[PDB]
Amino acid sequence: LAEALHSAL
Repeated sequence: LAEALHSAL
C-alpha cells in the first residue's frame, strides 16, 4: 500500500 499511494500521488 505504501507504494500504491506514492504512485497515485
